[PDB]
Amino acid sequence: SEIFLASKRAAITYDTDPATGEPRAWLAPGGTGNVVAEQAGVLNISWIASADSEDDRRASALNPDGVTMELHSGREILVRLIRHDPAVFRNVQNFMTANLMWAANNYGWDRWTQPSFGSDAREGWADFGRFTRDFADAILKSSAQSADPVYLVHDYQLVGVPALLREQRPDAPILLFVHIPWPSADYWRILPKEIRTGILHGMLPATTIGFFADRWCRNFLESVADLLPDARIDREAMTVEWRGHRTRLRTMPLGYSPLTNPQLPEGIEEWADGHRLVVHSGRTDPIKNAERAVRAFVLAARGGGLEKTRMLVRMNPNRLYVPANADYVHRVETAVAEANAELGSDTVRIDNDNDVNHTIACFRRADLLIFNSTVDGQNLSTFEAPLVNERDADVILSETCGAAEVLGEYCRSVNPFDLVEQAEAISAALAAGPRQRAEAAARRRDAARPWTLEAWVQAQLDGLAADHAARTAT
Amino acid sequence: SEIFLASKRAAITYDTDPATGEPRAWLAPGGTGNVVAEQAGVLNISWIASADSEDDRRASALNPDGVTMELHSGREILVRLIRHDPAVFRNVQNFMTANLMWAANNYGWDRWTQPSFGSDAREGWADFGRFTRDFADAILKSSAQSADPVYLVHDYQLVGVPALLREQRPDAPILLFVHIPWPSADYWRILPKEIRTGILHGMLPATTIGFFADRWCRNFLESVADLLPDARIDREAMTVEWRGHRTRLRTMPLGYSPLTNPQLPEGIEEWADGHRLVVHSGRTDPIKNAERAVRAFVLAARGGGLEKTRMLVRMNPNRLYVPANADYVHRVETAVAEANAELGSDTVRIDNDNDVNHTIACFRRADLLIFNSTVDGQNLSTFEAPLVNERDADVILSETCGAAEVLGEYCRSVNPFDLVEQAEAISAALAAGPRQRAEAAARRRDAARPWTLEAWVQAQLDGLAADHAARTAT
Ligand SMILES: Nc1nc2c(ncn2[C@@H]2O[C@H](COP(=O)(O)OP(=O)(O)O)[C@@H](O)[C@H]2O)c(=O)[nH]1
Ligand SMILES: Nc1nc2c(ncn2[C@@H]2O[C@H](COP(=O)(O)OP(=O)(O)O)[C@@H](O)[C@H]2O)c(=O)[nH]1
Repeated sequence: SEIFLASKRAAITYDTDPATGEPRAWLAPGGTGNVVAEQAGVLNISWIASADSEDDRRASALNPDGVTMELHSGREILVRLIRHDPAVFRNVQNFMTANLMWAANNYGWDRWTQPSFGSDAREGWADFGRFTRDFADAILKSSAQSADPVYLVHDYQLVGVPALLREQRPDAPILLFVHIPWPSADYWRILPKEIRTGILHGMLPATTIGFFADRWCRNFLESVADLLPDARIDREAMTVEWRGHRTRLRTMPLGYSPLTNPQLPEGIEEWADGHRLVVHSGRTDPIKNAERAVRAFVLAARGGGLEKTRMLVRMNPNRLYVPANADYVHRVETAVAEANAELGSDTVRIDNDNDVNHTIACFRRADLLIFNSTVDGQNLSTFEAPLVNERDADVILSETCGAAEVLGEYCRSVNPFDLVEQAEAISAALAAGPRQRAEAAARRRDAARPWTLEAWVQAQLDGLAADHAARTAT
Repeated sequence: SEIFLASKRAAITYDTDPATGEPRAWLAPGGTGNVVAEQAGVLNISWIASADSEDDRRASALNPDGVTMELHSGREILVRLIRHDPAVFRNVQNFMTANLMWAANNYGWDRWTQPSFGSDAREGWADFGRFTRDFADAILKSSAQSADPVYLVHDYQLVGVPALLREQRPDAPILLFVHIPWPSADYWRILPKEIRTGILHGMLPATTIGFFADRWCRNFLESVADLLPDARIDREAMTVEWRGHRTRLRTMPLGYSPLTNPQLPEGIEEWADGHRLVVHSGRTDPIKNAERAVRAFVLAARGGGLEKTRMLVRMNPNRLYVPANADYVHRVETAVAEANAELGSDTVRIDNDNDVNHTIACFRRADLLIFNSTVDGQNLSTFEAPLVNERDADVILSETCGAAEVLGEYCRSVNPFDLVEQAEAISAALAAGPRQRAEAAARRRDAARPWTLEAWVQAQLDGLAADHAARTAT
């Protein structure tokens, strides 16, 4: 049971021993790779990923075949890093952002005015083709010696990988995990033909394609029927038959890593002290929907009873170079700016720093939590925030978040495009009693706790194992 | 077989006899109502619709119970017009435009920034509730005397109608026709809850819900499964079982009315003379996608071989008051303006007049025709233009147009968001030979000709009849 895990980034920390002065390379826990190395069947694991630092590039060239790295139980994993054509790599990264692929899987486009694919998409795809050849090659190269390689393929960047893997090792078990949603067939279809088909041609040769949510899987299967005449779907069995490949689609939900007291960001406590605090947290991504959250807070305050309540928009900076992240951050400032002009000043604050620790302090402080994403593959903060909060905070969750399948019954679920509803739910949550809240919180945690990172990985290993036996038999 | 047809508008022409001076009211042919009165089973027909003129209002109040009107074979139909609360009526009309309902069925929204439903949607819905009560009431009132009323309900405005009809006449056959697309379940779901459910609650009590395209039906059924736990779908049988109603979904495609030589618009012939002419035609709606057509013409001309080719954007003014129609018209001018600055001047012209006759002349003149809508319930011009053209013009059709199910094999079909493809198809069509074109044209017409308006109506009558027998039996 020799395992080869491929990820877009493998999280490595590069630093100097604070005594030695010697440069250190280590892996950060949880981990995925770290965690896989921890399970029952696993004999060995190798992790393969792209280089994005020059720390990466520099440490890569010193060990082309990979560097063996050690964590728990004196275990080890072999970490191989790929140095791509820098021009090629940089282009594919823009291919995966809101400029192209991120809008497609995450419902960015309006159809009426976006998108308008030109030459750039052709060139981006070609490059994605090239970038995929690297990974497949690097992974294969790494597995030449192994007898029975089990391949785990992660991140959306690696979609075209399994085909090129099944090309060379046809009996091998291949799982592709996609952490992001899958668009409806009409939406998936917006993509240029060579792109809407090519992604599906790359994905299907896998033993399993794992998603976070049932809705993602179904959407995927609908696309296949829509776009591949040769493919047969079973909506019940979650299978696809195409070109002699049998593919199973599983939903393997994720919640949190428990292997993860922090201070609030500057002045936030004094700012918050004496007020109930509404918190919204996310990356600087358009999907996270903080603008509507801010407006909805405003429609609520107008309702009354939102005296002495404050709202914190916790944001995490990410990929600000993409216009959509930029616009979205700007679009939120305007909202916040207006909410303060209408309802009082310093009623709302934004924090845009990149501390993980600062967010967890925010989760703990919060009296109401909002995770009303327009869409979310899963959203793991929505599991995380309830589990660390001792204020018995209610959660407003979007129904378009994958976590909703797991946590929607036990949270306040709203259509993420309705301000009237979202507002109503804000005041509803803050009208609600301590004891009503105290019991709904305990139950919310009971539903959230089981989905640890570890279990998610066992699902993958157990799930691929079973599906492998099936493909092998069929 | 007493028939009662309900439409949003019943097309009446109000004028003075050019001898008498007496004010005249007549119905324009084809007609629908006119055409129904023409079929085998029909004993009598009554047509019920909203008043939008003051011509309407004025002629309505003179005959509250309806005015009997005469066309063919000295036949007659009884035409009843509804005067609604003008404030109520005006609000629902804004409810059906790109501001709300049109964006929902026609993929207007971007999700990231639109839509943001507030109080206006609540108030619009309430009003739609009121507006539907009128129609149901007016229709019912009209049918009090009849033994076995067959009800035909048309236009998207009348969706909530059949429920209120099935409320009062539970054994009656009810067909609802929707001329517009149906959005994917994730897209349909953007609507506020009371709206995404309420429309489905209104529609289902029908014997049949007829769509123009299979894709519409499927999308509808997916919404039901997504939004009504009580409902059971059969994707194969195109049925829904909900609350004791059995509903069948049929696809009943429409092409054209043959019961419909005109001059070109001003200067167009002299402008066109000596050049091949590219034509795009539609209403001033965002879905019609003339901007991308213009750009795609531009990517083509850059290709070469587009010397001495001109492009005419035929537009029909409609509902310019809605921002989207406005923006779209502006967005096109910019495109056209730029295409002329780059490739030569007066290479591209726009016509925005409201003559039907001017468009048919344009269809006849055209050497290449473009109907690359972003989405279209059907699009009947795409059937119409090939059938009147004697230049053997190729058609570029969008694959998101319903007519594609009928005409996609015999046209050049493109993803409507890909300029590179659309461009390629432009030059491909104009590279193509006279004889290649001459034969593909004859075949295109063979596929288009059968779908007359009349047949579409027989489909409805025959289709409801059969479905009625079934619901009656089940
Ligand atoms: N780097 C960083 N991570 C954070 C921050 N705040 C929270 N996190 C963690 O980053 C992850 C974000 O969760 P999730 O919603 O699933 O991420 P998403 O893919 O961007 O939607 C969670 O584990 C958070 O606890 C921050 O400010 N910076
Ligand atoms: N009133 C009007 N009708 C037109 C014009 N040009 C074409 N038409 C007719 O209007 C109908 C428009 O066809 P269709 O694409 O199915 O309409 P859509 O619902 O707006 O997409 C066709 O019968 C055309 O022949 C025009 O300039 N004004």
